[PDB]
Amino acid sequence: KVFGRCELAAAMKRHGLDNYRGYSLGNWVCAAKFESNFNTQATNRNTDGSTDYGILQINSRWWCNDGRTPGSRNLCNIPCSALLSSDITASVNCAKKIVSDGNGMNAWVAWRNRCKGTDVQAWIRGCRL
Repeated sequence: KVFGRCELAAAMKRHGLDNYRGYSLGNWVCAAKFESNFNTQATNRNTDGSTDYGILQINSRWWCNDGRTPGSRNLCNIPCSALLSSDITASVNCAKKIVSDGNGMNAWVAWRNRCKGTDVQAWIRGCRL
C-alpha cells in the first residue's frame, strides 16, 4: 500500500510515534517519504548483503529476519516480510526499538541526509490531526 502523506501522519500519530524519543510527527513522515516514498512494499538490498524493508526501510542485519542476511540478530523478533504489510503496526513497534537503541533517528540515513535539521513540520501541513 502506498500511503498518502496525511494518511500516514494520522496512522503514525495513532500508533504513538509523534514526539516518540522527542521526534515530532513531521520527522517520522519526512523519514518515511525519503526511505520508501510512503510505499509499504519497498525493499532495497545493501552492499553488506542485508536488505531494508517497508515504510521505514528496516534492516535485515539487526532488526528483522529475511533468511539470507549474514549475522542476522532479528532484534525486533519479526520476519522482514511482516514489515511490508499495509498494516504499519509491526513497522512502528520495530522503529521504536531502533530509535531507542542509542543514536536516535540517525539510524535512518535518508532522514539524516534529507530531514534532519530541515523544516519537517512542512510534512504535516494541511493535515487534520
